[PDB]
Amino acid sequence: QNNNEFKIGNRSVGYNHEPLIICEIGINHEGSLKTAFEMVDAAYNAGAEVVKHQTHIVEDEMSDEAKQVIPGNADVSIYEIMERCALNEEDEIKLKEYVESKGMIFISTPFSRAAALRLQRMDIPAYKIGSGECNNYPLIKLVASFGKPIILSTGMNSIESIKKSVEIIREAGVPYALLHCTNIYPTPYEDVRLGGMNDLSEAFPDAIIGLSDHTLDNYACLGAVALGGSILERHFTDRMDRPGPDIVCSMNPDTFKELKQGAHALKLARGGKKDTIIAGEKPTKDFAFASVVADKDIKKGELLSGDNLWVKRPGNGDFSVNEYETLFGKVAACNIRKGAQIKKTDIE
Amino acid sequence: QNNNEFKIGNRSVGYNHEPLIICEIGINHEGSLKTAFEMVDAAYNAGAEVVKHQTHIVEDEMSDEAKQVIPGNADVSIYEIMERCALNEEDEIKLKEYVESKGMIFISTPFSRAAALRLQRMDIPAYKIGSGECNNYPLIKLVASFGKPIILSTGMNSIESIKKSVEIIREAGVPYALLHCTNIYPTPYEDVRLGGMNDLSEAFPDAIIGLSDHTLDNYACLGAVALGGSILERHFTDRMDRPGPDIVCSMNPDTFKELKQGAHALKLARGGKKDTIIAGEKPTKDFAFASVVADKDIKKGELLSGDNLWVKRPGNGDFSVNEYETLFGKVAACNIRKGAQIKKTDIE
Ligand SMILES: CC(O)N[C@H](CO)[C@@H](O)[C@H](O)[C@H](O)CO
Ligand SMILES: CC(O)N[C@H](CO)[C@@H](O)[C@H](O)[C@H](O)CO
Ligand SMILES: [Mn+2]
Ligand SMILES: [Mn+2]
Repeated sequence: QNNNEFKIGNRSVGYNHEPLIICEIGINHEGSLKTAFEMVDAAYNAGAEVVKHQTHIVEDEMSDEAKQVIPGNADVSIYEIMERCALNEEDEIKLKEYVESKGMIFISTPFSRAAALRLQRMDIPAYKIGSGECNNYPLIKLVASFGKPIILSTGMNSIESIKKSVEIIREAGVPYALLHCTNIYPTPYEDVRLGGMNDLSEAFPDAIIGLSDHTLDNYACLGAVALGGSILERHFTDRMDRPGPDIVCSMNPDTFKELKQGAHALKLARGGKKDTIIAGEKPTKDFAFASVVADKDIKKGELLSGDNLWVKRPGNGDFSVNEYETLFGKVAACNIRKGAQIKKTDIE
Repeated sequence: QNNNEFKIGNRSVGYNHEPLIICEIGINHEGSLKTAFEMVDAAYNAGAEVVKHQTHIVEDEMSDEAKQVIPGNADVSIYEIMERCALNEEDEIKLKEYVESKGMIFISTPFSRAAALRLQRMDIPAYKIGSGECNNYPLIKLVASFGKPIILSTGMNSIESIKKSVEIIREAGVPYALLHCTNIYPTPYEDVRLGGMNDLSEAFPDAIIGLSDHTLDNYACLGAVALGGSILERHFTDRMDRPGPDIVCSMNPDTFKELKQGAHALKLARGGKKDTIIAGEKPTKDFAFASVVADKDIKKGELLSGDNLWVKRPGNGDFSVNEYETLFGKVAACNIRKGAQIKKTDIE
C-alpha cells in the first residue's frame, strides 16, 4: 500500500515492517507498582516488544468538573478513578527503568501539559496521544515540539477534526502514525469499522496506519493487519481475574502470543498482486491445465472442428485449451486417433 | 464495498451476507464412502453449511499423458491418485443424498464434460470450477449454459486470462463468484497475496469475491473476511491423522468452528466509515474531551491570552478546546479564578 516508516528507538515501524503490538497496561495496575511489575513481567515473558503506560496527573489533566462525571465503563467519577490508579513521578520513572531492564521499549500517553513535560524529562522514544486528546490541538502542538515521532489514536474524531492535528504534526517535522479506534470499553464488533483505516490512509498518505482496539478478542486486530495495519494496541494484563475498568477488553500472555503469531502470518499474507506469478504453482499448472485432444477418430484430409476436438489434462500437449478454437477448420495431415492430444504434425 | 449477491439454494451469498464457508472433502475420502460419510458427519456436527466434493471421471478429464505426470504434493501420477480416490456415479449420488440428509448443501467440482453432465443430472444448486479449469473456456461455456450460479476459483490465472471466462459467464446470464487462490499444497503465507481479492473486485465489479485456501491454518481466510470476502473454501477432514495429499492443509471440526466464529466477528467488524458517529462513545467524549479553563487568576478588564488560558477535561465547559484560540484578545467581564472553566459570562 505504502512505504511510509519511522523508528521508535531501534524498532522500525511501517507497512513493510513486522507489525508492532503495543501492550498497554495503562491503569491496569490500579496504582500498585507491584502489580505493574507483575504485568511487565508477563509482557516480557509473552514476548512483548513495547509496554505503554498512561501518565496521569489529576490536577493538571482535569478541572473540578471531572469530579462529577462518570465514564461509560465505571460507576464513580473519572477523577476518583484516576486519583486511584495514578502513579506519581518517581514511581513511573522506576516503571520505565524496569520495562527497559526487561529489554523492552517504554512509551506512555500524556493527558496533560505537566505529563508531557514529565515524559520529555524521561526522554521516551515516541509519544502516544489518546483518542480523547486527538482534538486537543494545544496539547498536540506541545508534544510535537518535542521532536519525537507521534502515535495518534483517532477515536471519537472525524477526518476533518484529525486534519488539524496532522497539520500541526507535519509543521513540527516529526513522523507519525494514525491509529483508527473506537472508545467504548468494551467495544462490540459492529462498531469497529475496519474500513476506517483506509479512510485514514487515503486522507493522510504520509501516515503510518494502525489500530487501537477495545473489543474482547484479537479478531479486530488480526483484521487490521490484513488491511495493512503496522501498529496494534490492546490493553494488557497478567491475568483476566484482575479488577479494573479496562481489564475486560485487555489481552493476556496467551492471547498476546496469539495476536503476535497471527500478525506475523498476516504480514506475510497481505497485499501483493493477483497477476504475480508464483513458481511453486508450476507443477500444479503442468498437470491441471488442459490440452487439445481428438474427440473422435479423424481421417486424413478431414477438417478439425468443435465436434471432433475437445480438451483434457495434462497441459503438455502441442495445443493448449486456450488455442482450442484456432484449430477449427484445419486439415488433418494424417489419421488422428480418438483421445490423442492434437500435435503440430497432425494438421497441414 | 459492494452489494452484489446471488443464492446457492436458499443460502444468500455476498458482502452484505454472512460469509459462507465451503467444507471441501474433495478427495480426502480416498475413494471410501465410509470415510466420506464420517467426514460429512464431522462437518455436520461442526456446524457446516456446505460440503463440496470433487467429481472425477479419469478417462474424460485426462488423456494417457496424465499417467506420466506427478502433482507437487505427491509421488505418483495424478492419474493413479484420481483412479484411487474417484467415486463412481452411484456412490456420489448417495454422497449428495447423505449430505442433504444432514441438512447441508451439496455442490461439487467437475473436471470434465462428463462430470459436468453428471452433476447437471443431479441438479446441484451451484457449480464450482477449480483453478485448474479457470482457463478451460470450452468447459466453462458448458457449465454456464446449465443456468446455475458459478463459483470460480482463479488460482494460477491472470486477470486477463480470467476476463475470458467471466465474459462467457455473463453471456450465459448466471450470477458468479471469484475466489482468489494459490494452488500449492500446502501454500506458504508469503504466496497468499490477499491484495489479489481487491484486484479481482476492481476488475470485475459484478462479481462476488471470496478466497479458496491451502495454507496450514485460518489466518488467510480470516484476513480475506476482513478484506470483504463473502465465500471461504478450505479442504476439510474429520481428523488430521488421515492419509491423503490434501489432508495437511485441511481444516478439521475444531478449526472449522474457529474459522466460522472468526468469520462472523469479522463480518461485523469490517468495512464502515471513519466519520460514522458511534452513540456508545458519547459518555467517553463527555469526560475525555477538554474545555478551556483559566491558567491563572485573571482580573476584570484584563485580556485573555494563550498565556493565561489553557485546556482540561471534562468537555462540559462553555468553550471547547476547539475554540481555545478564539478567546485570545477577549476581555474578562469579571475576575476569573485560576483553574476554573471559562464561561460565556466571563468575557465581554
Ligand atoms: C479516553 C481515554 O483516556 N481512554 C483511556 C485509554 O483507552 C482509558 O484507559 C480510560 O482512562 C479508562 O477507560 C477510564 O475508565
Ligand atoms: C488443481 C486441482 O484440481 N486441485 C484440487 C483441488 O484443490 C486438488 O484436490 C488436487 O486434485 C490434488 O491436490 C491432487 O493431488
Ligand atoms: Mn485504549
Ligand atoms: Mn482447493
